[PDB]
Amino acid sequence: MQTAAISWGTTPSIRVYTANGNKITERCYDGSNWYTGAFNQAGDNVSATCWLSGSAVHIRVYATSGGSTTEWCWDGDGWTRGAYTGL
Amino acid sequence: MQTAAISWGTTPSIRVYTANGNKITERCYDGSNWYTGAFNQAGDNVSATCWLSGSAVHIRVYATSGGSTTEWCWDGDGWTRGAYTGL
Amino acid sequence: MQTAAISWGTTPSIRVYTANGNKITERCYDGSNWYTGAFNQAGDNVSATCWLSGSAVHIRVYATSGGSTTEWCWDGDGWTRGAYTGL
Ligand SMILES: C[C@@H]1O[C@H]2Oc3ccc(CC(=O)NCCCO)cc3S[C@H]2[C@H](O)[C@@H]1O
Ligand SMILES: C[C@@H]1O[C@H]2Oc3ccc(CC(=O)NCCCO)cc3S[C@H]2[C@H](O)[C@@H]1O
Repeated sequence: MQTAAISWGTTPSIRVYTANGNKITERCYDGSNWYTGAFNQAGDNVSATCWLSGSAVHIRVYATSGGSTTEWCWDGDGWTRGAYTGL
Repeated sequence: MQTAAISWGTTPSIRVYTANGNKITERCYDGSNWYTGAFNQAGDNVSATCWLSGSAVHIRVYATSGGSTTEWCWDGDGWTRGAYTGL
Repeated sequence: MQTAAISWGTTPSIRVYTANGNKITERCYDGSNWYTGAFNQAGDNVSATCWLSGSAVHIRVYATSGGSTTEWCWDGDGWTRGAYTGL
């Protein structure tokens, strides 16, 4: 089982991505309880990065299954596929 | 052997967590020598994130042993168990 | 195959490091196309962190081959070795 972690803001918000048995899922903290997020994509390995534009968070999740990495994007309104390609 | 890296400030401070044979340990840089930090917990996989409240650092380490992730918290005065749970 | 991701600035810039078959490479984004960066070092495991000095980026990549981690540094003038040692 393999994790990636990100955080942002003053609360802060935390997102932990877990790769287990070719599935990546998301646990979320926003200052109250941990909860399961919307992110569900295939992968045996994950890494993640985020930034703020004002108060709006932007997340990029790099999901790898075998020899292929797909980027998944949060920009305020659902997970969308990004334009990232490997070597 | 697997690592996680975080940094903060402009010095910078860096922490590198290393999972080796089910033990996670911490190496630290604050502007002079690398040194062994107080973090010592079980795990074969590690991720970490951090934030600053003014000058005070807050670190969260996600230590995974098998199919269980535990969150470890630095808030200025020792490593404490965090409230994180998985799915 | 294993990745590490970092980002900085408002654009933002992103760097994704991929460990594949004991080789770590780098895919870069700066606001248009994804492109291949200069990073090329050995490892089966990678972590990375970055910070700004003003708006100029400093990157540290932790490349692990078997039992030992080597730090690689970007400070604006090519990839250089760092002084990191383990336990
Ligand atoms: C932050 C960086 O972004 C990218 O920027 C450059 C800049 C220069 C070069 C050429 C070179 O090596 N000359 C520099 C010094 C030679 O003494 C390549 C890259 S690619 C990629 C870097 O790897 C790294 O991510
Ligand atoms: C943030 C840091 O950036 C770099 O900083 C320095 C500074 C001084 C030296 C030479 C020295 O005086 N002692 C190092 C010999 C210890 O055995 C080397 C480095 S490399 C790299 C650091 O590791 C770390 O990333």
